Amino acid sequence: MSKARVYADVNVLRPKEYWDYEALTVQWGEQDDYEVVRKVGRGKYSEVFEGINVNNNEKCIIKILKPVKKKKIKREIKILQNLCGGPNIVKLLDIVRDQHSKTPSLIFEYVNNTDFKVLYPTLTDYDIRYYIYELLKALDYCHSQGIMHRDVKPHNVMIDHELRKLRLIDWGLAEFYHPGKEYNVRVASRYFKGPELLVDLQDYDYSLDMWSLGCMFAGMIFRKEPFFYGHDNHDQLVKIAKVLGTDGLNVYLNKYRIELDPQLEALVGRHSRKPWLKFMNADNQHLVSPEAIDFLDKLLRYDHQERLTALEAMTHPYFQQVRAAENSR
Ligand SMILES: Cc1cc(O)c2c(c1)C(=O)c1cc(O)cc(O)c1C2=O
Repeated sequence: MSKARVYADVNVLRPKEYWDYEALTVQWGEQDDYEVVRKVGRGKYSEVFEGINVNNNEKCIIKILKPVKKKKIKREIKILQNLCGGPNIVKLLDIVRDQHSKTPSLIFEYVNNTDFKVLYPTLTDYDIRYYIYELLKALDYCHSQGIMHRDVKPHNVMIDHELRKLRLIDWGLAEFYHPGKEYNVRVASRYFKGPELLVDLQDYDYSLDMWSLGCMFAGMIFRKEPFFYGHDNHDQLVKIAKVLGTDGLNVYLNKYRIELDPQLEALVGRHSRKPWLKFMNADNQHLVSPEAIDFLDKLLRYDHQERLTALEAMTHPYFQQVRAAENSR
C-alpha cells in the first residue's frame, strides 16, 4: 500500500517506446573503434577500463558487462539513453558488441575518478554540501524522468575534487517507476538498503534513493562509513532499529500493514531512539552542524513517504550557501 508523492505519472503519460526497454533494438557500434588502455576498477557485475577512440582520440570509459540476461542490458542502456543530458548523469557514447566473449560493452565519457576512502576524509564542511547538492540535482532529474537508480552509494558517485565535478553512475540496477508496481527488493547494496527492502514492502519508489543518500550523508558528516554496518539483510534492519528506535519501526509496519517475519522481529527486539548528536566526536565535529543533522534527519525516516524528495532537499537551508553561488556565477 504505497504510491510516489511526486513524478508518479511520468511514465504513465509517456510513449510506451520510452519505458518498454524489452521492445528495444540496440544499434551496436564498431568494436574496432575502441581499445582498452588500463583497467581502472569494478562496477558490480562489470569490469571497467580507461579507453580511447573511434577518431576523436580522447579518453573514455569502457564497461564490459558481466554476461547477464539480454533483459538487464536493454534496461541499463534504455535508461541511460533517457537520462543522457540530465545534470551530472553519466553520458553513454557507444554500445559495441562483444569483442571477446559473452557480453557487449558500454562506452561512457572519461570520469576522472577519485577515491571516497581517501577523498571523503579530506572533504571540508562546504565540499560536502556542494557535492550532495550536485548529486541531488542528478537524482531529481532521473526521478523527474520516472527512473529510480536503486543503488546510490559512495562508489556510484564519482567526484573529481579537482574539477569540482560529480557524476552518478552504474544504472545497472536502475528501473522505471510505475504506480502500484511491486519490484524486487534485491537491489542496491546492503549498507544503503532502505527499510522497505528489509521489511519487504515491494511497492517502493523514487524515495528509495533518498534513503540511500541519507546513509552516505551520515557516513560523511559523522565520518563512519558505512553508517549502517549490517552483517546481512536481517542485521541491517537491526543495526538501523538500534539507531532510529523500534517505536518508529512499529508505527511504520502498522501503517503499511506489513508483518515482520518471525526470526526477524526477535533479532530486532526493542530499542529506544538514539539522538543524532550522540554520534558526534572529535573527528566529526567540524561537519556535524544542527542544519546537517536536521537535513539528515529528514532523509532517514522509516516511512519512505516521509522522506524528503530530491527537489525538496535541494531547497533545504543546509544547502543555502551552495545555491547562493549559482544565482551569481
Ligand atoms: C554504468 C557505469 C558508468 C560509468 O561511467 C562507470 C561505471 C559504471 C563504473 O562501475 C566505474 C568503476 C570505477 O572503478 C571507475 C569508473 O570511472 C567507473 C565509471 O566511470
